[PDB]
Amino acid sequence: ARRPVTVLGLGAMGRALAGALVAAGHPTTVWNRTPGRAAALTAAGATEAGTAAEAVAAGDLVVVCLLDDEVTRQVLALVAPVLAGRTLVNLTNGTPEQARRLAEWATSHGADHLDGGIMAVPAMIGQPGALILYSGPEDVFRAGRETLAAFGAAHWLGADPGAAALHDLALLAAMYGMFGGYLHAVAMIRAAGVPATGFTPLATDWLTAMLGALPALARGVDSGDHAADGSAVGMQAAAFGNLLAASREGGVSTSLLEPVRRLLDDAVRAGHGADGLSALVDLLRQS
Amino acid sequence: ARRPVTVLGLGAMGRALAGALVAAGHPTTVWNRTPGRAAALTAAGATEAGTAAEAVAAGDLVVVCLLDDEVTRQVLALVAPVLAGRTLVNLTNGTPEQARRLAEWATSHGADHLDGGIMAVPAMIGQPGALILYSGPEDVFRAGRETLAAFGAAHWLGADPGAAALHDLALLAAMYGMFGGYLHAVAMIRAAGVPATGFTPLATDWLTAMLGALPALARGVDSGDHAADGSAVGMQAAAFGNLLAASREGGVSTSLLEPVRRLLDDAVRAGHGADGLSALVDLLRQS
Ligand SMILES: NC(=O)C1=CN([C@@H]2O[C@H](COP(=O)(O)OP(=O)(O)OC[C@H]3O[C@@H](n4cnc5c(N)ncnc54)[C@H](OP(=O)(O)O)[C@@H]3O)[C@@H](O)[C@H]2O)C=CC1
Ligand SMILES: NC(=O)C1=CN([C@@H]2O[C@H](COP(=O)(O)OP(=O)(O)OC[C@H]3O[C@@H](n4cnc5c(N)ncnc54)[C@H](OP(=O)(O)O)[C@@H]3O)[C@@H](O)[C@H]2O)C=CC1
Repeated sequence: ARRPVTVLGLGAMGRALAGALVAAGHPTTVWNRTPGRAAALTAAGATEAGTAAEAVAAGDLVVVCLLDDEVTRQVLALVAPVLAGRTLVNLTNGTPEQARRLAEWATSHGADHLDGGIMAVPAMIGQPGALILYSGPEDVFRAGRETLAAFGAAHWLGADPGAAALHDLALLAAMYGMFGGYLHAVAMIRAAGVPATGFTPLATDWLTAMLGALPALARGVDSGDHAADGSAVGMQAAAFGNLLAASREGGVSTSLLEPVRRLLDDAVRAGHGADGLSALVDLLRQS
Repeated sequence: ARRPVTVLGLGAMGRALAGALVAAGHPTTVWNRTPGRAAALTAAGATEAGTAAEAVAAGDLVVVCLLDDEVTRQVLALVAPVLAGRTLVNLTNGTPEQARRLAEWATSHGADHLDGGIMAVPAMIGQPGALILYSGPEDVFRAGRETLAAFGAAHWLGADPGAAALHDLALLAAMYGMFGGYLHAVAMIRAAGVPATGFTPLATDWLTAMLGALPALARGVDSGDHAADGSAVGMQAAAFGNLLAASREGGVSTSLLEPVRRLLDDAVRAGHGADGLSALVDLLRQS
């Protein structure tokens, strides 16, 4: 039932993942490059190993949560002789192409492969609300899905090994988008002596409602029909000029706004002024 | 539902506003540069004037809903001889500094002034929940509220005539940040084949959760303590690179992402790495 797992990487997230597996009843074998990181985990039942090969030999599922991909692929080489017959689960973050290169390496050593992107902070691992995106052979995922649940939620995005990274990084770009907009709003609000707490209620409500617009932008993106609904790219543009002028007269930098300006203006010059926001997506694809 | 109102401007939004006032019983007089947009309006009890001045002299509250502040100010200078004793409500979009100039102009000709941001589409006007932001002298608003409710939700946001524009545009900045990050994410997801209509559920849930960090960030902006929330500007600027890299791998521009990258790097160079995102706000201040 609770299958034996290996955790390679005893950093902040490594120790939260390993703890989560012990707290779930999985016999957890850990390993770190530097010693001294497993005292509370070993006192919970975890076994610390001295060799990375030793560790990986003690699990049918090898969770890897190292620093970058550079570290990861080095370490996994040292274990390459014993890797065959286990599933790799790289919860280390990276690019989608890196995930796709490691999938080849793994499959050339007779190891299955799953990539993951943790949408959670170490402090939430094991507890509700944690999300870890996963990508890889659907086969491999179904088998590990329950093991992986010890971390939180397991959401599979497809057999593209880079699918976890891609949704991880895209969800970051969205997050940074909203926050970027919000901090500029706050900067404008603060420039005029207006307290920030107090505006955020109104912001959340506004943004919550705006989120209901996305299913229609989704449609037009996938459809091709970039038809408007009451505010076409050309109108939205004129509105952005006031936003740039309000920021320039209150003493706030337009730096976060200037890309959005150019993408709107470029859709006007492209022929989408009477179209909807969905037509701005392939405008970001220079390929 | 009984103060006499004048609508200068019979575009799409203009015709909404006036029909909402007629639908409330308000005695309403309408004017548009181009004649022939009054049919339904007059048939509902309204009255169309020929000169803006005639129209302004038949109403106490003068709702202005024209094309830009230039058009507005041109039109209002025509009616300045007859603007004394009246209350201007400029529902035409604009900047904070523009409202404050219109205020002083009206006081100088004997008129009261509220500025207005319509956070609604013309079809929502009159319907409950259509949001319009007003700012100006407070007792002017309190006397107008029952008229202003014809259009829907009237909110007063300060004696500063510039306040409604500052809140309209600041919520616009916020909404364009989120759309920006959604569009950049969809670009990325679409470059790999992922249909966006299936991605939108995961985006909405993800961004809805990320809205929870705002009330913390706001306290930081207001307090001065940009204490980390765990994730720090210095680590939020170490996965901005995998995002940048994945964006390139999929043929997607980094245009909407370079300003956040730079701001995050500026904060590190300012000693705010261990601080949280709330520090970025006072770095958005034009030096
Ligand atoms: N921390 C977080 O909140 C989040 C992190 N992640 C991702 O998780 C991964 C790990 O982050 P985190 O746990 O905080 O990392 P840490 O900074 O805590 O440490 C990284 C891990 O890599 C090990 N390591 C570093 N260099 C080497 C090396 N040359 N050879 C072998 N092992 C090495 C470290 O052991 P040593 O003691 O020897 O350095 C440590 O176990 C990253 O890819 C990160 O993006 C996921 C989401 C958020
Ligand atoms: N529509 C919307 O969804 C939103 C609109 N608003 C605000 O409402 C305003 C009106 O929008 P909407 O009704 O859709 O715009 P329209 O383009 O439908 O109408 C614009 C108005 O401006 C008038 N106008 C244009 N040029 C002149 C001029 N030189 N002299 C006099 N009048 C002139 C037009 O009169 P004419 O018929 O003769 O051209 C018309 O009444 C916007 O500019 C904005 O400030 C608020 C938020 C969103």
